[PDB]
Amino acid sequence: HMKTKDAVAVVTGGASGLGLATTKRLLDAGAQVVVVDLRGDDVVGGLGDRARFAQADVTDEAAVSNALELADSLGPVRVVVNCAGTGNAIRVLSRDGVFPLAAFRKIVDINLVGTFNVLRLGAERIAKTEPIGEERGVIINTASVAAFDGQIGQAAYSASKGGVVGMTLPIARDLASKLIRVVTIAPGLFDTPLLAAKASLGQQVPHPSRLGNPDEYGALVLHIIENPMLNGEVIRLDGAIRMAPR
Amino acid sequence: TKDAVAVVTGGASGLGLATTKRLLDAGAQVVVVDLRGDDVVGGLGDRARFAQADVTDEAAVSNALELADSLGPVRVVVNCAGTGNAIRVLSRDGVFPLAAFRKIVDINLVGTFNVLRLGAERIAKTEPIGEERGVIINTASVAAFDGQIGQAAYSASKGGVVGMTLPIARDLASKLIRVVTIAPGLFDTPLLAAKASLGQQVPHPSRLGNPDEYGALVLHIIENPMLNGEVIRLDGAIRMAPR
Ligand SMILES: NC(=O)c1ccc[n+]([C@@H]2O[C@H](COP(=O)([O-])OP(=O)(O)OC[C@H]3O[C@@H](n4cnc5c(N)ncnc54)[C@H](O)[C@@H]3O)[C@@H](O)[C@H]2O)c1
Ligand SMILES: NC(=O)c1ccc[n+]([C@@H]2O[C@H](COP(=O)([O-])OP(=O)(O)OC[C@H]3O[C@@H](n4cnc5c(N)ncnc54)[C@H](O)[C@@H]3O)[C@@H](O)[C@H]2O)c1
Repeated sequence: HMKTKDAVAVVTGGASGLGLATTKRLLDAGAQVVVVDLRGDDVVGGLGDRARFAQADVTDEAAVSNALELADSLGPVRVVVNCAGTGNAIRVLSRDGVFPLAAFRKIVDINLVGTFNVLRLGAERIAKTEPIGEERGVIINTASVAAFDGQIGQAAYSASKGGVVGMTLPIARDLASKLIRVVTIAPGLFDTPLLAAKASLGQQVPHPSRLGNPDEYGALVLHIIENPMLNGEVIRLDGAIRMAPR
Repeated sequence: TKDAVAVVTGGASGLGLATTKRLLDAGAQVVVVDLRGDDVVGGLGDRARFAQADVTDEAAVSNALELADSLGPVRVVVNCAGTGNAIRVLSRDGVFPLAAFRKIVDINLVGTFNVLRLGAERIAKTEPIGEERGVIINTASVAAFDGQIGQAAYSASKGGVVGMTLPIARDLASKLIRVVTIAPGLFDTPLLAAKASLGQQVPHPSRLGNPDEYGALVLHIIENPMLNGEVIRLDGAIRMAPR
């Protein structure tokens, strides 16, 4: 637990869904965790005195920087997990009109720009730490199988997640000399509030034929933290599903 | 992992040995399947057994699986046996020999399929524990994606391992058997029997992989029910250049 015990993690989207499960796994591994989210202070307040909540939109650099002052005050920042995100499902062409430009921009801004914003500012905080052996820290991003298998309606969602995939390797290369790994998880179908018919959804997953449990995402995050050789890679976490057009 | 039986090919050396040790530490009984290494495996204690077999020999592999089945329910199969190769397509002394290409494909690709298919037959006979009967983990290589000059046969064999991962996961899904492939980058094993400068080319960590890091990923795959039908590069972010 070298990069968690006595260290600080920042989890965006950490008050719900995949981020909440990750927060819990990190706390169980001994880290202090700053949850960065639009909302969820009550949930995070039930997680004990090693968790803190920072209200911030990941697309707002001043709010993210303020959250990172809090994180730094707790100890050396060594883990950043980008789970904040949203989706839409809109056809390119419809009788109602063309996919609105502002809707495409919004999804790209939150999912792609917001991830880069927290990554770049978080990397600055990790880079100033003393190495523990050969490592300063690790940044984990959330893409989606939609980066590869995008369905009808997913133009903006897939663009945003494809951007997260595409930037993983250059950022890993860029941060390598500072001893910061960068890895991306591409989840398949998980039982989170994002899916707020769910049973028939899970039947389409080859095996296990169910929605993913958010704790399985958190477990993979922890393995990435603990495995020094995982870097510059995207890992599908998806029960072998491949998403069909519909 | 406890109470279950695992089979590790290539388990007497390198990545397979580190995997065997991790599985034994997790409480499993392990049958090591290898061309040699009785002495190495004898030092691993009572929960490890050695079965001599060429992975391309279906009778010898079946005999190893009979031993495994006699210990308990077979739930984990790890394919680490393999060999490397570096021959140019054209060179002064002639064309890459067809027999050399066949040999690497036979050991690395056909041998992996042989152990996978016979291992799956044993896993499928077990009772599920919750939602799973077992998991099969294969070893590809970054050469499946980044093949260098000289690697025509090695990359062909490892690209075949990658290509068959999804259809086999789909095929075995109703029997509750996951299939995942690891694609290692550069690891400090007897396969590499100059190494310092090789490690310097890995972005981060800038060293050869420790076989235990491969074993750790194997154990995570076993413990994470959602990993299935996927290939995972384990490589320090390296991308192999032509030379
Ligand atoms: N659940 C799935 O099936 C699934 C599949 C593929 C990818 N994902 C991705 O996983 C990540 C987590 O989603 P989830 O399923 O946990 O959903 P979720 O809605 O439960 O959690 C997302 C969290 O992000 C927060 N958030 C949203 N926009 C934000 C912003 N601008 N700034 C700060 N916080 C913000 C939300 O308030 C929420 O707490 C997302 O990136 C999502 O796209 C989820
Ligand atoms: N070491 C690396 O840098 C590296 C990189 C990418 C992939 N790999 C792959 O990882 C796997 C493990 O290799 P390693 O590095 O541990 O090498 P290794 O030589 O240390 O171990 C391989 C083992 O497989 C056994 N073996 C070979 N052919 C066999 C056969 N026909 N039947 C049974 N056993 C056989 C050998 O006796 C040996 O014990 C191989 O598939 C290799 O191609 C290794």
